[PDB]
This record gives sequence, structure tokens and C-alpha cells, in this order.
Amino acid sequence: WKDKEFQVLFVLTILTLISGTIFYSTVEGLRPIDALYFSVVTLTTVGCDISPQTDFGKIFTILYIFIGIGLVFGFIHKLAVNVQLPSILSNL
Amino acid sequence: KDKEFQVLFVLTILTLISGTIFYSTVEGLRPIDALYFSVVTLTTVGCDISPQTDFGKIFTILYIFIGIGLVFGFIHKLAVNVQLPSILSNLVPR
Amino acid sequence: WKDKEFQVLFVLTILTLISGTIFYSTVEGLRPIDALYFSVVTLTTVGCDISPQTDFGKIFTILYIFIGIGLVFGFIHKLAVNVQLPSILSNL
Amino acid sequence: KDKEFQVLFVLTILTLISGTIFYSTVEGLRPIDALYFSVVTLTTVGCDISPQTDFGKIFTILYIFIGIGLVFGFIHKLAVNVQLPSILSNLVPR
Ligand SMILES: [Cl-]
Ligand SMILES: [Cl-]
Ligand SMILES: [Cl-]
Ligand SMILES: [Cl-]
Ligand SMILES: [K+]
Ligand SMILES: [K+]
Ligand code: NA
Ligand code: NA
Ligand code: NA
Ligand code: NA
Ligand code: NA
Ligand code: NA
Ligand code: NA
Ligand code: NA
Repeated sequence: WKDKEFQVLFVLTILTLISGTIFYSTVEGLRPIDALYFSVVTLTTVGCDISPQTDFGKIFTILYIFIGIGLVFGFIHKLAVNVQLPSILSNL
Repeated sequence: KDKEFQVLFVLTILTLISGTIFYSTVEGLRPIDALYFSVVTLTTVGCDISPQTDFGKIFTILYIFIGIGLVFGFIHKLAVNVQLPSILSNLVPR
Repeated sequence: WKDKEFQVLFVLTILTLISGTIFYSTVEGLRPIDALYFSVVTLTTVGCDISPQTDFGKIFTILYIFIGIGLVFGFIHKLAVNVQLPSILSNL
Repeated sequence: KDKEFQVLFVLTILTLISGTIFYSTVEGLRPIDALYFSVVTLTTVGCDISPQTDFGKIFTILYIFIGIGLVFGFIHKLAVNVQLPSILSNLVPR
């Protein structure tokens, strides 16, 4: 968690999710929790059962995916290392 | 043989048990549907349904971030340590 | 296309998609084209707007994902190399 | 500078144009919706809708297999050649 590389990826991920939450809650009229949910399932590629209704929201979502998918998967990978390492080091 | 593979297998199993319990309690799904939802979420396939409760939405966000990395680490190790050697062995003329 | 590694991945992918098409068209009652579509969008993780209705179909789908996702992405990667190489070699 | 990146960018753009034309003609989508569908399909996010015509289903299957590899090759090159250097530059104290 002290690893600056992990810390920066965390910050970038949080900032990207905040931006999506603000966007979808104000332009697409979603409750904050639903805007955050939509942002997360979009950038992790899980998807969900809704899509943006406005043209602005569709264009934003296209750009958001290309801006954010690589960072989010970089963060998920670094997070996975941190989470599994204590179990690996106990199982040695 | 591979202790990292052992860890990822056990952690994957525990992660899917946790999701099965969570979605069957909080989202009211039958256990098999809760397991299905957990699997398609963490492999990023996705489901035709989404959580309905705010607790379910929050949990799912955290489950995604922790669970994708573990499940795909397991899938990668399964491919290199189990599936690839089996394919190669099954291609040998005997 | 003569690369045996690519050829084997193609065969494995086709056989896996045939199995899913047979399964979903007979157990989940989908038309063949819809059963193939469901099999493809599942193993590529795109997803779609339906899910299996039977418990047997849900269990099959879980196992199908773990049996098939790695092969399908291996094939997609090898296919991408083949498809882009003529353009790379013309752009040198 | 990177000719592989140039190729993947152009092929990605052409792939998305092709999908926009296809889904707006065959599936009747407005152009922006056809582009949206193409992007979420090839990045594997998925859409709340699916093709309705058999032509659309067949095309989508082929588009997925050819398009995922190109779009994710482009995303990887964008990350290593553009986004990573920019982040690093923007972290330098000046
Ligand atoms: Cl909220
Ligand atoms: Cl059950
Ligand atoms: Cl059919
Ligand atoms: Cl339009
Ligand atoms: K996906
Ligand atoms: K998906
Ligand atoms: Na989706
Ligand atoms: Na979806
Ligand atoms: Na969906
Ligand atoms: Na989905
Ligand atoms: Na889905
Ligand atoms: Na879906
Ligand atoms: Na849906
Ligand atoms: Na989807």
C-alpha cells in the first residue's frame, strides 16, 4: 500500500470514478450510487442492464471507456497482487 | 505442485461462496442464481439483472474490484498449468 | 493460417462453440442462431440481455465459461495477429 | 513513431465506421446508437440491447472475433505509448 505505483493507480482510479459519478448523476439523472455503479461496471467491462439515454451521455461513455479501461485494469491487477500476497507468503 | 495456483483456487472458491451467500441473503436470489450472478460478474460476462438494493450495489462494486483480479489470475493459472499441458498431451500421436 | 498453433486454436474454438450451440438450442430452447450467439457473447464476455432459465443451464454456463474463456481469448489474440500483419507489413 | 500503433489506430477507426454503418442500416439504429453499440460490443462492456435480425446476429459474431483483438491491441498501445508517458511526465516536480 506504500508502493507509490499502487498509490498512484488508486488515486487515478478514484478520480476517474468520481468524474463518472458526477457525470452520470447530473447528465443522465441517476442517483449517485447508481451513477457510481454504472461507472464501475462500464470501466471493468461487466456491464449492466441500462445504457445512457442522451447523445451527450453516449459520447461521454465512449470516451470514458477509452480513457479509463486501461487504468482500471492496471489497478485491478496491482490490487490482486496485494490481496493474494499474504496468503502466498503464509502458504510457502 | 504450484502453490500460487493452490492459493488462487482456494481464494476463488471462497470468493464465490461469499458471493453466493451475499446475493441469496441481501438480493433474495435462490442460491444457484446467486452463484450464477457471482460467476458472470467476476468473469465480466455480466447478467441480465443488476442488484436492486443499495447494499447490493456497494458490495458488488467492492466484489468486482477484489474478485476480478483473483478469478482471472485463477483462469490464467488454470490455462497454463492444466489446460495447456492437457491439450499438448492429447495431441501426441500414440 | 498454416500455423498449426493457430489451426488447433481454431478447431478448439469451433468445437467449443458447437457444443454450446447444441446445449443451448436443446436445453434452453433457443433457435440455433440464438444459441450460437449466446455461446459467443458468453465466452468473449460481451454478454447479452438474457440468461439461462433452467438450473442445468446455469450450471452448464458456469462450467462453460471456465472451460472456454481462455481458449477463446487465445484464439482472438492469434486471429488479431494474422489480421493485422498484412497491414503492418505494407506499412513498413 | 510507432507504426504498429498507427496500424491499430486506423484499423480500429475503420472497424468502428463499419459497425456504425452496419447497425444503422440493418438494425435500424440511429448512427450514434450504432456507434455506441459497436464500441461497447468490441470493448466487451456489452449493451442493454442485442441485435434483432439474423443478419445482425451473424455479423455481430464475426465482428466480435475480429474486432476485440484489434480494439484491445489499440487500447494496449494507447496505454503504453500515450497514457503511461503522459502520466509519468505529469508526475515530475517542476
Ligand atoms: Cl445515492
Ligand atoms: Cl438454489
Ligand atoms: Cl437458427
Ligand atoms: Cl445519430
Ligand atoms: K467483459
Ligand atoms: K460484459
Ligand atoms: Na452492458
Ligand atoms: Na449488458
Ligand atoms: Na445486459
Ligand atoms: Na453485461
Ligand atoms: Na450479460
Ligand atoms: Na449483460
Ligand atoms: Na441486459
Ligand atoms: Na453485457
